[PDB]
Amino acid sequence: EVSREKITLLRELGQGSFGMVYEGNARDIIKGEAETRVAVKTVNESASLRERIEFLNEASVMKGFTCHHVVRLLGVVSKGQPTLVVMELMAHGDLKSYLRSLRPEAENNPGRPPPTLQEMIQMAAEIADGMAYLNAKKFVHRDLAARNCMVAHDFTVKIGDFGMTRDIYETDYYRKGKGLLPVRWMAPESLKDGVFTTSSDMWSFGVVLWEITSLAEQPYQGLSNEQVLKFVMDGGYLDQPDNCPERVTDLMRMCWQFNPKMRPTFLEIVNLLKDDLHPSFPEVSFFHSEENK
Ligand SMILES: NCc1ccc(-c2cnc3[nH]cc(-c4cccc(NC(=O)Nc5ccccc5Oc5ccccc5)c4)c3c2)cc1
Repeated sequence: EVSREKITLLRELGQGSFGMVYEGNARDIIKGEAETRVAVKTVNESASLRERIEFLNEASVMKGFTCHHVVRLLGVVSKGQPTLVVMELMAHGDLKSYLRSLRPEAENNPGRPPPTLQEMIQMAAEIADGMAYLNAKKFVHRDLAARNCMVAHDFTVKIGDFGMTRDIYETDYYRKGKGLLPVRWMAPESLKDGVFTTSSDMWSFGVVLWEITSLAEQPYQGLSNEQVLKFVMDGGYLDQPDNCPERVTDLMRMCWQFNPKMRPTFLEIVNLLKDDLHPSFPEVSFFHSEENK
């Protein structure tokens, strides 16, 4: 809960799911910082009752999340209108857009090579650590994908959720049968039964890794949405991208076990990668913290 005068919207970052996301300046929201650049989530004038409820619900649920590898909620301006949901600025935006920019051909190439093996390991652990935290909170993401991971100024990757209705990744969703669903990221049991669990999140994590190593190509490229449903439910999974490191490939195969109970947990992933991460990882991670029991 934050005073309205402590927040100033500066510019549009882009359309969120039910409203515009702004970049703003926040006064005295973090201890030791007189100012902080922030992202500010708002709700459209054309948003429905159901959507406002989801918007506010998200803010409320995120009040209980504190993790270095999950996009943080800093505060809410809720007194009067409009509701401003203030969050940490992730300067480099979503991982899909970022990965696609790293393509040699890409017109918005930021002037740096594709991700190295060590950068891939670091990303993987950070994503897995954020998910491990969320799982400890009995949260199931339901839409884990590179497009929902976010990249900070220092290139730390964190779990986010833009929702499903951004125009830029429309084709990442299919209106199966009902509601929009990220079918190319979904576990076979989720496609069949409609159930989402931490284990189906793990499946999606496998797909995120595939995205990282393929610079965010479309999963099951040569298959239509209907074909993907049938392919995955019958035991199909993705092929390995070209020049994919063996270590990352091995993780993918763990994530894509048909039986969800054969898949690893997010804590197990971090445990596999822990030794090769940045020295700061133990000082910030959920995995190494007292909270992890
Ligand atoms: N393409 C230009 C651009 C670049 C950056 C951003 C940007 C930058 N920094 C940001 N910080 C936070 C956001 C943002 C924007 C919209 C929605 C959200 N929401 C979440 O990420 N929430 C979330 C995080 C982790 C797990 C789940 C989450 O959602 C739910 C939580 C509880 C219940 C239901 C959902 C963040 C942003 C955009 C936007 C556009």
